[PDB]
Amino acid sequence: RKPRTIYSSFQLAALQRRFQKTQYLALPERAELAASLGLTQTQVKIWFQNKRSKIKKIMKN
DNA sequence: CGACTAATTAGTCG
DNA sequence: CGACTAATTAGTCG
Repeated sequence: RKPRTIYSSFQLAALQRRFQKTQYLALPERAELAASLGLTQTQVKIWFQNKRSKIKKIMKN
């Protein structure tokens, strides 16, 4: 397996700020966001999956 | 095709 | 240890 990414406080703040406004990203958005943070689109896509899952599990807790 | 999901697996750190 | 969460799996979706 791929080693676990360690997000810097800057990348996490940015992802969290974006998620407040955009829960699902369009492809061009995902590309722009990932490039802005020095990440791959896969790392961004997986962060959004996991963040959506965090919210859903709270909803069903 | 490649988005999504729930479930799972496994690393981080208070 | 345990909440958290990054990465993987095995499906669905029109």
